[PDB]
Amino acid sequence: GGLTDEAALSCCSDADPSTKDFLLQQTMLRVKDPKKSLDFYTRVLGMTLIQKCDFPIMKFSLYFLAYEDKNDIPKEKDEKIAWALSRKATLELTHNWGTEDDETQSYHNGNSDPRGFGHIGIAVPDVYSACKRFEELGVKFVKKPDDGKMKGLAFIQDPDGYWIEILNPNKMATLM
Amino acid sequence: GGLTDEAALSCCSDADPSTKDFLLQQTMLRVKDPKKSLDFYTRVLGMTLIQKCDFPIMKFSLYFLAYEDKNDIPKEKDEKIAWALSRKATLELTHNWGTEDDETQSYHNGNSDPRGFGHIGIAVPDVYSACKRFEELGVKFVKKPDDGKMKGLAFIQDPDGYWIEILNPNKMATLM
Ligand SMILES: COc1c(/C=C/C(=O)c2ccc(O)cc2)ccc(O)c1O
Ligand SMILES: COc1c(/C=C\C(=O)c2ccc(O)cc2)ccc(O)c1O
Ligand SMILES: [Zn+2]
Ligand SMILES: [Zn+2]
Repeated sequence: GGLTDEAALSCCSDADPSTKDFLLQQTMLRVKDPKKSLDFYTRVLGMTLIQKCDFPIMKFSLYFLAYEDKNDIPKEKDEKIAWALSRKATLELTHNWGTEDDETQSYHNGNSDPRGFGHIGIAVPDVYSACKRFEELGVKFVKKPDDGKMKGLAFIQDPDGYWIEILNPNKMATLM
Repeated sequence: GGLTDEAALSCCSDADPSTKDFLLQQTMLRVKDPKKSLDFYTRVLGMTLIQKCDFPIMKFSLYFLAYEDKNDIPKEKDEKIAWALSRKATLELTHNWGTEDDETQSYHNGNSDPRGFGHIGIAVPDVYSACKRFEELGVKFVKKPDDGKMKGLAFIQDPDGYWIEILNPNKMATLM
């Protein structure tokens, strides 16, 4: 039954100095329809589209979303790429051209065989106010705030059905 | 042929004030064996274990990793949960107890059918130096920096086989 705190921490090395400037920059998800996905992440969740890359040979596009003030995005192309790819906590959406037109195609959300990735998670000031608004907007839920044993935590789904955790960090010390 | 720049932006909404303090707090991956995972993410990648939660009735644990200075971790348990779950860009590792003693179980990395999730990525000052060190330490690679078309970009594998991009933001314009 799992590692104790002490045992887990025994498994943790200090950071080599060579890694001291490393940052966790992106999480990449493939999206069926980038129009729907852009609309959800910006209008529903209040992210900003900070960069778009197209690769006509490989027939895909990349869309980088972040919680960033659009007024901070550099105007010049090279500058813009360097800035967006050095932001922490970006969402990279990959659009393989032609999926949005293919009724037989969908992506897998990791939460059923074969499992792996589970979710991204958004910290909000208030899970119940955020979720009321998501409800007014027609968002699909996996788990409402008062559903289940883990009250005060929610899961919604994006247009591909990827799961997104809605957590309030300042309430969460009544859970462990 | 994928979206135009104009058509992409046209599907973007400004951020509703209800989202003004939202942040992208976590990516969750499921891990077969936390002992290997914690060693990798801390010793190899230089992350810090900032919080561990255990759920003995549901038989799992959560491990929160992040690029944070271990001297910023609050000393007190409840403040620590609130600080840790309000950090941007955490990796959340879920260990369902028992997987690590099951030769018939393995997690899927999302890069073979059925695809969805693709990878996380770490921005680094120096892709080649980082990956020389990874090689020294026995790390498994999907793509060495000089392999294939996209020179100067790498993908490594974690203990469960999740792909991790290794990029230098300031070469990603140049490397044309
Ligand atoms: C996906 O991450 C990247 C890529 C690379 C993207 C791909 O090669 C890709 C194409 C189709 C697919 O199904 C999955 C991946 C290229 C540059 C870059 O900065 C970056 O972050
Ligand atoms: C959702 O991840 C959490 C959880 C709880 C749940 C999971 O991580 C999860 C595990 C297995 C699965 O198949 C789906 C989801 C509980 C508290 C918390 O802060 C947090 O981030
Ligand atoms: Zn990427
Ligand atoms: Zn989570």
